[PDB]
Amino acid sequence: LLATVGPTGGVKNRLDIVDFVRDEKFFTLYVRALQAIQDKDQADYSSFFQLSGIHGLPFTPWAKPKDTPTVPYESGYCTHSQVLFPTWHRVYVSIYEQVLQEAAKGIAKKFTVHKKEWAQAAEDLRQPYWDTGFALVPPDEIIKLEQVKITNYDGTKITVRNPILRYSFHPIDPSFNGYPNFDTWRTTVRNPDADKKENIPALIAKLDLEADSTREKTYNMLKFNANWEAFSNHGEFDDTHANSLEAVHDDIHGFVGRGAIRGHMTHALFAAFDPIFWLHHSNVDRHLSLWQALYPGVWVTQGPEREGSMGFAPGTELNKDSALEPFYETEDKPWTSVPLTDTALLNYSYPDFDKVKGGTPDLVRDYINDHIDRRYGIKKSEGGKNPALDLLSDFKGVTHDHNEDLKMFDWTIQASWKKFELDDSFAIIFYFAADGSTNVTKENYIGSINIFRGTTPTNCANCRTQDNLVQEGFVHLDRFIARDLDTFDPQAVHRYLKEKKLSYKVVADDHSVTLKSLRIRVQGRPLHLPPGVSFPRLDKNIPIVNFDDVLDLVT
Ligand SMILES: [Cu+2]
Ligand SMILES: [Cu+2]
Repeated sequence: LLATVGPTGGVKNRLDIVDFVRDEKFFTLYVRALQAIQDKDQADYSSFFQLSGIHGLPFTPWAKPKDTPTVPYESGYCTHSQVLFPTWHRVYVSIYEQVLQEAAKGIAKKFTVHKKEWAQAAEDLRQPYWDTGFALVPPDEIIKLEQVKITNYDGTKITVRNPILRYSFHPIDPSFNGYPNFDTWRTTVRNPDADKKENIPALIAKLDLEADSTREKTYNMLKFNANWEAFSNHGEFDDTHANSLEAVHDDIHGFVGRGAIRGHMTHALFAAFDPIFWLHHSNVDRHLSLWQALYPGVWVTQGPEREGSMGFAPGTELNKDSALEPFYETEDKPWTSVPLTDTALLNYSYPDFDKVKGGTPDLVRDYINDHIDRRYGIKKSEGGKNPALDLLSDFKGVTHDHNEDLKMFDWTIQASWKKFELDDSFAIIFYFAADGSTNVTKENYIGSINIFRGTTPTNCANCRTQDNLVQEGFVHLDRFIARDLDTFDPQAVHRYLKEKKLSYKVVADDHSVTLKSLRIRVQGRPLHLPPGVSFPRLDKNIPIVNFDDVLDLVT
């Protein structure tokens, strides 16, 4: 078979998509290589179709031996809602990067002028990442431009079709026969309408709307998850107060995929065929690495298989020694989650660690902590115009030193529900209803919880580990309180949320849908900052406050 060894060459960085498109050589090589692996036949193991067929459809083994190897559970190889999510989606990007750099290495020999620079550029070609937490609105070259300007083989700037917008099937795999819409669709569709038409213009607007919420979710996900169960999966874990890596991962899949109807990107069986997928999960891997800098010594714990993949049947106990199928290091040994702590083993890194390249684990944590405080944190007011926002900035951002200890309430919208109740991907919208419920207002929009579903299991060999998984999500309210109120007291924020008529709506496709396992509430956690620390701690004096009568359902 094909061993997942990663890209060749030295240890090179995965560049930001903002900077990757400005480098002519890297962008040209990326377009050429991507079109190269796209035009190959869908039966070849090194094609875009086979690599995308690992995350979902088809339900066939990838790179398997001629000799017999039965499949334990027929589903996609993707491992979602378990402890193996980040590591599996870590090596999964490495194989795609490996073959993509192989094709680009073949294309580099097809040039004529500067044959030494264009080949070395192919040796350093790493999959760029889309920093959704900072700039949710991406550049035009990856979602909006039908044609892109690159450099031809002779050295002239030419205009070619962009292979990043979409992917044409050739042909549509018969396994998609019984799946609606996906069988009739020629190419992948982002943000579809009721007439099966791709609506990219509305998608841009949406991202521009969800920029702030995505920023806060990314920040709190990176800084306030100290254990593996609270960081890697959907599962409702005790004493949680921030989104997990997988939830923030779901937000992008739901932004690009779910429009008036369900698209490719919002279905776990067809998500990998969208070329933007690899730009998202690259940044996800970056999020993992950043988290590794903040919490060293915290890695994969043991957990059960909740929904079931092709690697493990529902009920299998998974740990750091589990086999990350179908990714192998040698022809007789599959990858495990243990060696995946060092990205340098796979010949790639990220520019966030450029300033501390070769430092102690103590210093890397401080630099990355400060870097997250400045990149995704909350800035303070100009000239002290809003003191409440300065107090909010001390807890969720850059912390100015103080003589006395500071205290405030951290407010969040917690929502818990039982996945697999409905077999359609949906979303929960939160907004203020004081102005009116018939216009999408930039200021009166809180956030949303998107659901990234796909194939559901039904039963097993009358096993016993089969337990309903509970998925939870968070939406932050602190910045909206700092804009209006002058304090974070519960007695004031109750009147703030009741006067502004904080409401929510569970929507699937276009019409409204209802589920019975949902429980939404507002949580106020007393946070205090001693005069010598910048990291907030739970205030063990005043108890946690829960409001379950403020939210309103709208249909
Ligand atoms: Cu996935
Ligand atoms: Cu994904």
